[PDB]
Order: sequence, then C-alpha cells, then structure tokens
Amino acid sequence: PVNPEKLLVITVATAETEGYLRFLRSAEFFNYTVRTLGLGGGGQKVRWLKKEMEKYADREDMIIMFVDSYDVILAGSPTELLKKFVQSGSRLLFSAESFCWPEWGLAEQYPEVGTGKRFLNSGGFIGFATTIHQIVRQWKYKDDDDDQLFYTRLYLDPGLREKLSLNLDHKSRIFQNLNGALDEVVLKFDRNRVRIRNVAYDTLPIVVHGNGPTKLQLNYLGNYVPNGWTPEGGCGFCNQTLPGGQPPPRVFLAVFVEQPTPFLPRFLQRLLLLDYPPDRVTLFLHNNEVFHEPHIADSWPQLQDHFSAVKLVGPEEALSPGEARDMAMDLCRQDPECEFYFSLDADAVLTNLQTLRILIEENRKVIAPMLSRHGKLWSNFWGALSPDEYYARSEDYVELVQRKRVGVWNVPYISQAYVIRGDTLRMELPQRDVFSGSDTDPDMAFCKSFRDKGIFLHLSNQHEFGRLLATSRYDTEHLHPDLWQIFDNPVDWKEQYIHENYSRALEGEGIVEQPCPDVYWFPLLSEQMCDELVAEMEHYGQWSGGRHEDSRLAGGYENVPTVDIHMKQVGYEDQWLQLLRTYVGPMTESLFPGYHTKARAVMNFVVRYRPDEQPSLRPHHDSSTFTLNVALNHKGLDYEGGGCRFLRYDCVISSPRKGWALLHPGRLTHYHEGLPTTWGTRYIMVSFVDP
Amino acid sequence: PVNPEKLLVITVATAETEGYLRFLRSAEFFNYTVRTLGLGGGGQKVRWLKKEMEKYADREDMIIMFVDSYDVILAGSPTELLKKFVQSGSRLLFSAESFCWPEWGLAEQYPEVGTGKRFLNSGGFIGFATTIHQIVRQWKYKDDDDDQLFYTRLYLDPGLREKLSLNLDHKSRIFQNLNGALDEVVLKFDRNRVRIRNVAYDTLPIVVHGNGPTKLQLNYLGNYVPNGWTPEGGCGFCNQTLPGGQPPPRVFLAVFVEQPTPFLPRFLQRLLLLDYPPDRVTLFLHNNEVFHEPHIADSWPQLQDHFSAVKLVGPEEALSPGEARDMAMDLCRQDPECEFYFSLDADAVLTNLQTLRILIEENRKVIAPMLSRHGKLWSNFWGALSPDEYYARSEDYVELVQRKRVGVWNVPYISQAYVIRGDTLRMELPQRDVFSGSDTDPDMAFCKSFRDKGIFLHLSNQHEFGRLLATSRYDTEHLHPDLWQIFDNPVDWKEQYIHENYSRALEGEGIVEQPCPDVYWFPLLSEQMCDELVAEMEHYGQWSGGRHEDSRLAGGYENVPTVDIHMKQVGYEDQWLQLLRTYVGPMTESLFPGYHTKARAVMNFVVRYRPDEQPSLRPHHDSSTFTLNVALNHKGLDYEGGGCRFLRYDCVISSPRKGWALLHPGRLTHYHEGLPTTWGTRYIMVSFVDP
Ligand SMILES: *[C@@H]1O[C@H](CO)[C@@H](O[C@@H]2O[C@H](CO)[C@@H](O)[C@H](O)[C@H]2NC(C)=O)[C@H](O)[C@H]1NC(C)=O
Ligand SMILES: *[C@@H]1O[C@H](CO)[C@@H](O[C@@H]2O[C@H](CO)[C@@H](O)[C@H](O)[C@H]2NC(C)=O)[C@H](O)[C@H]1NC(C)=O
Ligand SMILES: *[C@@H]1O[C@H](CO)[C@@H](O)[C@H](O)[C@H]1NC(C)=O
Ligand SMILES: *[C@@H]1O[C@H](CO)[C@@H](O)[C@H](O)[C@H]1NC(C)=O
Ligand SMILES: O=C(O)CCC(=O)C(=O)O
Ligand SMILES: O=C(O)CCC(=O)C(=O)O
Ligand SMILES: [Fe+2]
Ligand SMILES: [Fe+2]
Ligand SMILES: [Fe+2]
Ligand SMILES: [Fe+2]
Ligand SMILES: [Mn+2]
Ligand SMILES: [Mn+2]
Repeated sequence: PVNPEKLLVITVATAETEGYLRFLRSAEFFNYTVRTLGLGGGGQKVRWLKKEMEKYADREDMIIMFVDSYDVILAGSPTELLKKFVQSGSRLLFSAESFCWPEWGLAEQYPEVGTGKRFLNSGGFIGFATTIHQIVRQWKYKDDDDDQLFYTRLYLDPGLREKLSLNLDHKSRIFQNLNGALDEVVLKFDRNRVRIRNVAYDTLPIVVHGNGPTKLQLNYLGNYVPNGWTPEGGCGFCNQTLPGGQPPPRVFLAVFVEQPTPFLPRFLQRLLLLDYPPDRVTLFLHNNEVFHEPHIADSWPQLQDHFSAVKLVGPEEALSPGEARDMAMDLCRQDPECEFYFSLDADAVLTNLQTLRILIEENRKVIAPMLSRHGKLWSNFWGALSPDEYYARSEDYVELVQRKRVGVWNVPYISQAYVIRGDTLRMELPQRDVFSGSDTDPDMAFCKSFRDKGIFLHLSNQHEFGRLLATSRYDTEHLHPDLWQIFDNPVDWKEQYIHENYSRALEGEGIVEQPCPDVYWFPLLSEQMCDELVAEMEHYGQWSGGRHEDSRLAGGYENVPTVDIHMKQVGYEDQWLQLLRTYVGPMTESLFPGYHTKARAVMNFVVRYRPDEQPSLRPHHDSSTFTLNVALNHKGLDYEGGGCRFLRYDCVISSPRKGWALLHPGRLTHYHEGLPTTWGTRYIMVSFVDP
Repeated sequence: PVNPEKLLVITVATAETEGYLRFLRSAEFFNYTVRTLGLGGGGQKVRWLKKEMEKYADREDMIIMFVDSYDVILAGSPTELLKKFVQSGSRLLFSAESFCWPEWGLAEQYPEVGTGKRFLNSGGFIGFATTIHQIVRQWKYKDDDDDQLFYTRLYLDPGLREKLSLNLDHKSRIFQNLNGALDEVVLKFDRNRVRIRNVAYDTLPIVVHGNGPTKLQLNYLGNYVPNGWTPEGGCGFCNQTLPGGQPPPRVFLAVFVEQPTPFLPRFLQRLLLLDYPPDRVTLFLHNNEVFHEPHIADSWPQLQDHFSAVKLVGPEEALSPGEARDMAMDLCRQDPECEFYFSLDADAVLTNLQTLRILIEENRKVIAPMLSRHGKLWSNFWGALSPDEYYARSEDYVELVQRKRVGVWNVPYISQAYVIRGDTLRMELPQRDVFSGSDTDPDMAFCKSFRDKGIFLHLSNQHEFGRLLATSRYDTEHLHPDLWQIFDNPVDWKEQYIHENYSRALEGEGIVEQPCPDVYWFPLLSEQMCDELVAEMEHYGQWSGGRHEDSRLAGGYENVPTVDIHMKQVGYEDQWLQLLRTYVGPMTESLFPGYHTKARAVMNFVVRYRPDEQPSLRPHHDSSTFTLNVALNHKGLDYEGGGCRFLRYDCVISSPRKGWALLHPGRLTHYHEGLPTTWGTRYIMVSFVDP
C-alpha cells in the first residue's frame, strides 16, 4: 500500500499556455502535486530534469512521474496510478507507442512484444527517484540533441535494462500515447467524471498523451476528461465577472458583408439593440457589395449617433475579404484601448442581445457563439477535420448542435461570429497576415493561424444565441429580393413579412373578428409586406385591361373582369402558394371546424381600383370554396372609397385594414360586390382557394 | 228596283232535322219568307212543287226561289239576291255545277261555257212564278223518277229554253254548289256576319249548296255563315235553362276503362264532385283491365252511397270495348226515365265540375266538351277527315284548340266525353249496333252511326272543361306505376305528388322558414308522395350494408357510409332529376339571389335509420354545393329519434316535417350530423346537387 503523498509529477513548460493550464486543471482535480520545471531537439528537457533529480538522488521512498505538459491530460487518481506502477514490478516504467523513432534502425534491438506497443516514448514515465536519478545524470549533451535518442540508447542496453529493471507500458495500462492508437481509444462515462478506455487491451489509462499529429483529437478528449463535461453535473469550467458600478471593457465591433446577404436592413437595425454600453463600442463595417450600399446608407446616420466611433470601408476600396479582416482585426491590435475584438458576419442572426456580455464574462482567449442554420445541422463551427483540412463530422458533433450536451468546447474551426481578447492579438499573435497570405480560404487560414500558436478556439453552446441565414442562392434581380425568401429563410421571412399579431390571433384570445355572418377578419400581412408587394406589382407595370377574362360567376356569364396582375405574370405564384399552406391553411381549419385545406389556389392576383378605371366590381360569385381578400394600403390615406359588400346579408365592410384579410365562402350564399373607389388607389390581394 | 216582299223561298223537308233548322235559322237572319213543302229518286219533289205552283200560275209579279233544305245555307239578303237575279236577264235561273248528271251523254247537248260551270243542278233555282209554273206543270211521272232528268231534258231543249229565257248560273253569282268547287270557296269575314267568296269567279254567292259528298264541308261553313261566329259578336247561337225550384233531368253516367290508365284512383274520386244532384244520376262503370280492379274496389263503397244507383261490369265478362259501349248506351235507351246519356272515358280529366250542367243547358242533341292533352294539340275531336276516314286537320282546327275562336261547333268526330239526348237515342237511332258491327274502330263507328242519320255532332269550347291524359306508354310493372308519370303527365303528377303549399311558398308570402343560419325549410312533397316512395323503396328491399362507400367528407376520409338505396338501383334517377330541375331549382335560385342551378345531382339516395342498424350519421361535409334533405315519414309516429344538427352553428332541427325539405350549403361552413333514431324507422331523401 504505497502512500500517494510520496509521488511527484514533474513536467516542463516555458509558459502558461492553454494546454499547460488544461493539464494543471486535471492534475488539481485528482489532488496531484506537480513541479513545473523552467517557467522562464528537446534535449534541454533532460538537462532540467537532471539538475532537479540531484536533490532526490538517494530517495528510495519517492516515486516520480515525468510527463509532457502541453499534449497531456490526466484521467486517474494518484492512488490508482501507484497501484498500477507497483503492479508492474518495474523500477522505472516508460510509455510505449507504435512507432520506433528517431532512429528506426533500432527497431530490431527492441525486445519482442506479442500483441502490444513495442517501442519507447520519452514523453511520459514513472519510477523511483533513485532509479531515475541514475539515468538522468548520464546527460552531458547539448540542449539541441534529441532526448528521445538518449533514453532509447539507454533502454536498448540489455545489461543496463536488466540491472535497473526497466520496462515499457506495452498494453497502455498507465500511459496512453494517442499517435498510432486513435481507433483504440474511446470515452468511458461516469456520473461526475469521464475517462478513456483502451478497447485493444481493455485497460483504463491514467495519462493521456496527444503526441505527434493527434493534437485536435486530444483537444476533443480534453473537453470531457476528467471533469470537462459530466452526464450529471454538466460542464465544470464554464460560467453556467463585470463590476456593477465600473464600466465594461472597450469593444471593437467589426461587421463584414462579403456577399449579397438576405435581410441585411434588419441586421444593421439589430446592431442598435445589443445590451452593451454603446459609449464603449467602436463600429467597423466592411461592405463588399454595391448591392448593399443603399442599405448601409439608410442605417448609417443612426449607427453614427449610437456608437462611440464608426468607420466604413466601401466597395470602391476593392478590398478582398481577407485584406479587410486583416485591416479590421489589425486596427484593434494597434490600439491598446481595444480590450476586445468582435467580428460578426452579416449572415449571423443574433437573437440573444446579451451575446457580447456572455462571451466576455466567459473570460476565454478566443470564443464564439453557436449559430445554426434553422432546422438543419450546418453551423458556424467544425468538430473535426480531414488530413486535407476539409470538413468532417466529429463524434459529439450532432450532440452539440442539438444541445444535448452544452458547455464551452475546444474545436478546430470557428466562423462568422467570435470574440477575441485584445491582449492575445498583440501579444501571442502580433502578425497582420492572419487571414491573407496563402491560397487557403481566409476563414480557414484564420483558425489555422491560431492553432499554430497553440491557442484554443472555444465554442459556447451554453445558451441559445442565434442562427445563420442561407445566402447560397440569393436572387438579387428583384425590386425587393427579400420578398422571395419564404423558402430559404422561413423564420426571418415570417418576422418581417407576417403581421405580428397573426400568431396571437391564431392561438385564440379573440383577436379575429367576424363582421358579416360567415366572413372572418384577421391580421395576416405586415405593413412592410404590403408596401413591398404593391411596389413590386406596380414595378412590373403591366395591368390587365380590356378583353380580360376572370373566374367569377355573375348570372350565367364569367365575363366579370378586373384590373389585376396574377402571381404567375411576375413569377411569384410558388411563393404565394407557400404562404397559403403555411399561414392561411391553419387559420381556415381553425375558423371552420371539420374542414381540411391543402391550400389549393390556381387564381391568385392583385387588384387595383382607381376612379379613372374600374372603380368598382359588380356582384359576383367565386370559383372557389373559400376566398382570401387582403387589403394592401390604408383607407382614407391612399384612397377614399368603399370596400366589400355581401348582398344576401346586407352587411358592408365599411373600412378595410392595411394588413388584415377577409375570409368568406365563395361558391354560394355570399354574393359579394366591390364598392366604388372615389379618390386615389385601392389595392387588394385575392386568392380563390379550393376550387 | 224589285220589291223584296214579292220573293218567296220554297223548300221541301219531311222532318225538322238539324240541317233544315240550320237552313231556317239563316233564312230568318236575313228576314226571308220560306214555304216548307210537305212537313208530313226524288221525283216527289217536283210533284209537291207542281201542286204548290198552281196557286201562283198567273203571278207575273212574283219571284220564287226553290232550294234544298238539308244541304243548304243562305249567305246574302233577299234584296241583294233579287238584284243579281234581275241583273241576269233570265226568266228562270238554274244553279250550275261541274258534273253532268244523271245521263252524262247529254253533256254534248249543253251549250258551251268558256270558263265556268256548264251543267244544270235542280237543287236550287229562282224565277218568275209564271215561268216556273209553266215548267213544273209538265210533271206527270212517278215519285221515284229522277227530277234532275226532268229539268235536264227541259233545259236541253233549244227552242223551249229560248222561249222562256232559261239560263244557268255559270259563274256562281247566286248559287254555289260545293261539289267540284271545294277549292273555289273560302270564307269572307265581316264585323257581325260571315260570307263565302268564290275565288274562281270573284263573286259572293247567296245560296250555299253542299251537294253530293261535300256534306262535312258544308257543316264546316255552317259554323260561321251567316252569323254562326263573328269576329266581334262571337257565336250567335250558343248560351254564352233549368228551373230553379224543379229538379234537373235524370242522367245516366257511363265510365269506361278500356286500357290501363294513369291517375285512375284520382278520377273515380273526382266523380263524387260533379255539381249535379247525385239522386238524379245512375252510374255505369265498365272496367276492362284487372290492373284497375283494386282501384275500383277501393272507391266503389263510396260511389254506391253517393249516386242514385250504380252498376259495375268487370273484366270477368270478357266484354270488348264496343260491346260494353253498346250495353251502356243501350241500357239508357230502354229506360224512358233516362233523359240524358253521358259517356266519360277514364283518360278524360274534367277540371270544370259544372260540365254536365253546361252541356245540358246547351240544349243540343249530341254534344261534347273540348279536352286537350296539356301543352299539345291532340284533342278529343277532329276538324276534318280524309277520303279514307282517317284524321286530317281542318282550316280552323288549331284556332279552336287554342280557343282563339270559341262556340259550339259542328265537327265530324268526337270522342272520350259527350252528352247525348235520351229521346234521340230511342227515336232517331233505336239500333243497338252503334259501336259494334264492323271492323271499323268503335269510336269511329260511333260518329259514323250518327252522321248517317243526319245528326250534328257538336263540340263546345265555350269554356275551359278539362284535359286528356297520355295513356300511350303507361308502364304498369311497378308497385305504384303513377310515380313514374312525371314526364308523361306533368300537371297531374304535380297535383298528386307535390305539396299543395309548395306553390304558395314559392311565390313569397313567408311560408318558407329558416331554422338555422343558411338552412332553408319549405314544403315540397305530399304525404301520398312520401308514402309511395318509401313503399317502393322497401319493396326493392336491397339496402346498402357494409363495404359501402359514399361521397361524404369527414376529416380527410370519405369513409362515411349510410343504409341507403340510390335512385339508379331502382331505376328512378331520371324522374328524380326532373323533380330537381322543375321544382327544387326554382326554389334555390329564389332563396339564394344571384345563384343559378341547372340541378346537377349525381348522388341521389334514400336513407334509413333504425335503432338496430346505423341509428345516426357522424359529422360530415358534402360533395355538393347545396344539399336537399326531405323527410319521408312522421316523427313521433313512425320513429322517435332526432333529426339534423349543424355543429358550427349549434342549431338543431329537433323535429323534421313529413313533406318539408331542408336546404343547406354542403361543401363548407355547415358541418352536419344526424341525430340517433331511438325507436321505429326514419326515412329521408338526400340529393347532393351541384357537385
Ligand atoms: C397587436 O396587438 C397589440 C396589443 O393588443 C397592439 O398594441 C396596441 O397598439 C395600439 C396602437 O395600434 C395602442 O393604442 C395600444 O396602446 C397598444 N396596446 C398595448 C397593450 O400595447 C398592436 O398595435 C397590434 N398590432 C398592430 C399592427 O396593430
Ligand atoms: C297549407 O296551408 C294552409 C293554410 O295556411 C293549411 O291549412 C290549415 O291547416 C291546419 C291543419 O294543418 C288547420 O289547423 C288550419 O285551420 C288551416 N288553416 C286554414 C286557413 O285553412 C294547410 O294545412 C297547409 N297544408 C298542409 C299540408 O299542412
Ligand atoms: C482533495 O483534497 C481535499 C482536502 O484538502 C478534499 O476535500 C477533496 O475531496 C479532495 N479531492 C479529491 C478528488 O480527492
Ligand atoms: C228584320 O225585320 C225587323 C223588323 O221586323 C228589323 O228590326 C230587323 O233589323 C230586320 N233584320 C234584318 C237582318 O234585316
Ligand atoms: O372586396 C371586393 O372588392 C369584392 C371581392 C370579390 O368578391 C371579388 O373579388 O370578386
Ligand atoms: O339530416 C341528416 O341526417 C344529416 C344530413 C347530412 O349531412 C348527410 O346526409 O350526411
Ligand atoms: Fe384576373
Ligand atoms: Fe370574388
Ligand atoms: Fe350511398
Ligand atoms: Fe351530407
Ligand atoms: Mn508531447
Ligand atoms: Mn242537296
């Protein structure tokens, strides 16, 4: 029964990087004691350990485990570790891996291992101070000379190995080197801790070692082991702060519009609503497209008053996206006042107005909120890569996007929205060629630039932050290209083009009215939706005239005509039909219990009533089960005329409403007539549903 | 200027027949004076005129016109007649015709007439008494010797003709013999008198003579000339009577059913409603068909109590129609109490209950009321014949059937309904072989039997009397063959099978009700219509069961079924569709202004609700614009259950009505449900119109 207090973990680390702190946090979890050597190739490792071991030269009572710091996390307790080391019958136990290195010619000299790791790895070992001192004291070589060779040549001595009883950890009982065993390692879960199991040897290693190229694989494991994320306690390091009286850090806001993006006017307006003192935020905005110049210009006088200072970079600059992200990020670096940098792409839709706070309270170096393309799996981060630096899907990927497991995660790639510490920009990565420099995509060059400096790229799915717009095929050849975004961005299209109280009226609560017997009146369209549909209609500018036939029933003749434009003529039928299924259909089935509509409508047109031409519509029936009648402009302001009238009930809709729609049975019992418009112009949208 | 008072018309007539009285009525019209000789072949004519002329032997001041009586009517005034006779420069003027008779060998001796009638006719002449006496006194021959030869041989004497200045009326200036000139004669009209014009010679004859076979042609003319019927004064001989306190003449009513006839039960019932003292009427009824035995037997206990005496002759007698019309008519002849005989066929529908009075006040020998197959020209009389005794159309035929000209008319043929004087049966036609005797059709043999005795067959269109049923193709292979009579007899089918107050409700006056919002309730079917449709339904006895699909809409499935029988199954769809167009269609267009229905209905079925099987009908919509729902039995007497319910309006038709029908919109807004029937059986007729 060896005392866990006679054990010492030693490691070498020249600075307190993210990995060294990750290692110390796991060593503090199991109550280890770690001696950090040199907080001030590779052969300088042995030289430091050599001097440190002279203190403990004659300490037969002491066990000493030396491990790497950056590429290492711990997964077991010192008690269990000593149990396995004593169980090994070895005075000094080295780690074992799959590859002979450096000299591969020495592979023949190594003893024969039946079905296990056969070669040595000097990244981690454990032994008695006396036995370890006897070895490290043979060092007399230069700092640049390889240490892996020093131990390799000493272990490979059959007599020297026999004398000091030196063995390798062939079956990864204590040391698990990841390089060469990536398929041998899986996660073992518990209530409040996580481990790794070696499915090859059915062992639970204590030390996890991401040697060689398996760095991002260790970052993945390091999100759980030992108490990264637990099935019961959740994440154990996240916040789950700012001084009350004092102000928050000064932020540099950078907005990027590198392609034509939907609902852009809505995004700049959204920038005035972030719950952060605007006197503390400088705005930088790069617009790459002349398509968006009108939108920036509309909102720019407001941003200039809101924020502390603003600066625009326009399309006349001929700035490539990478050069602008250099300039934006480098503008913050050269200002010591810039305490935080925040890059936010136009396709990012932030529905959480405290996003900037949440990410700054998180006290990380570089961090990003999780945004997901609504109803899909595509998000602004990657869980894994390929050997080609192309997207792959990691084991816990779908788990995170669906928020089954939440926390702050070490991931290989982040995009669109992130917050970067000001000091980290100027201290650990002072270069300007962060995005530009090589043919690799700027956003990929970005994450690569931070990985190559050993900086964790964190991702927080601790809360709901926002979503990502689909800009993949945004047709800009319309007067209002957003009016066709009903399929690509259903959520955003609904917020901007559907009446706010539509939802509330649909879920009961008595908003819907019934002015005539079986005529129902509810809010449907928004005032922006009506203004843009009217404008797009008149922009086509080819209204029906004489010799125009319609699907109306008066007497026995369908001769009843109208100054209209059908959706087919402007190529908007597909979109309007989806509005019927998504929005009108549910309403009709609510108002007429027992009826089921698939929203079949072949006749969809927009009507125009002017005192010069067809100011009224004579009484007719409809070639439809039910008919939808949406008014598109204000009565008394855009026109001074009557509305609709149902003769069989002697009931008149005196004043229509700008966004409200009428719903009546068409084929019978509701003989309707359109009252004359006397001044101005009256617009309505008509749909003969269920013919 | 010859005095019209020195003129004498002489004629020979052995009895006051219908023709002699017709002749005297025209002679009294123009204020002629006529001496009737012998009120007590043909040579006895001259013998009588010879003796009469000896009185006036030396009367040079006197003009004497001799004419036939039976085949003659007058058309001019004695003043105008004498004008033309004086204008002739002839002492004795004979009539002229187209045929030489008797001896045709004498045709060569007759003088040559350029373009006119060349031969003599002793049926009418005018001359001086002295000149006429000199001729008639040469008679010494027998009564049987032909008189036409006596004058022919005397006129043909060139010297004798020269001496006495004898001429013929070649151009029909005075005498118009009809035989041979039928196309030369047309009617000339005036305000209060009618004449004839000879289009061959452009003359207006005074005397009209129906010699030879042109007897019915004279009967036709004799209906107008001189004051038979005038465009202003109308008929001048009709009634246009019975003692108040005293009783009317005893009548013998004979009803004939020689073929299966529609609406027979309705006709026997109608016999109890004739406005004639039933204590004065004996009923004879011959039923030739066993098909009608149930109908006679149903009504017979009522007839026996109503009428004075009744007698039936049934199909077990094997009586041919002619033999029964002999027996019936001959039964009255052998009873002197029978003052009038009245034969009435089953196809005759008398809508005027005073028909027997009207025809007896008319004081004719044999007379008939004008009945017409509704909406057609076929009626129970003929205006003319063919040389074959087959139907032809006379000049005034359509005029009479359409009642442009009205009166009592001398026609060649009457059928179905007529009234015959009792004395005429026993006196002028005592024979029994009136209908039977020869292969000619009994009704044709009948009129022929009265024509050959010189009896006028009168016809009265002075009022509206009735109509004639179409028995031509009466399918008797049904439980109630009359239910299929909607096309053949529309008027009668409506009286018996359409609710009495349907018409009144359709012409406003607020009978129709509206128990739920757009559900209208009106009377449609009669209680006899419902009882017979129900009975015919259950008589088919093959109701829908399991695996039965219907055209109802509940949720998204048309699985809603019913214990029904469609009209197609019993072969009644054609008939029910006509009811929809004729009766339902007009009502729907009245209740829903602006709607136009051609009564399109593909689904027409009768429903049955029993407590053992499908007592209710779950909520469904309809595959129809509007739906017709007629209840067919009494609630509370034939069943004790609920009716219809409209869920969207929370309105319930608690109690349906036996003949009333419901009308609601089907496709929407009226989710309906059939309430459970708890006792008995509930029947409804459903029609999904306008799908
Ligand atoms: C949606 O409903 C809300 C609340 O019912 C409406 O808010 C009101 O707006 C009117 C002006 O339109 C004000 O006079 C009231 O004081 C508001 N009431 C509340 C409780 O805020 C809102 O206007 C409706 N939406 C639209 C487009 O009219
Ligand atoms: C058709 O309408 C008449 C008059 O509105 C109905 O006649 C009445 O009949 C009820 C019994 O059903 C009597 O109580 C009333 O006294 C009658 N009124 C008159 C003015 O005669 C007649 O019943 C209706 N037809 C049917 C089949 O009900
Ligand atoms: C570490 O030591 C403290 C006592 O100082 C003890 O309370 C805690 O439970 C220990 N943690 C572990 C994981 O052993
Ligand atoms: C016949 O004579 C009477 C006088 O007796 C006269 O009133 C009547 O008008 C005459 N009728 C005709 C048709 O001449
Ligand atoms: O509101 C109106 O103008 C009448 C609506 C109508 O019934 C039609 O479109 O024909
Ligand atoms: O009156 C009834 O029984 C219900 C009528 C109806 O809606 C149906 O036939 O389905
Ligand atoms: Fe149109
Ligand atoms: Fe309409
Ligand atoms: Fe059916
Ligand atoms: Fe129905
Ligand atoms: Mn390492
Ligand atoms: Mn004659």
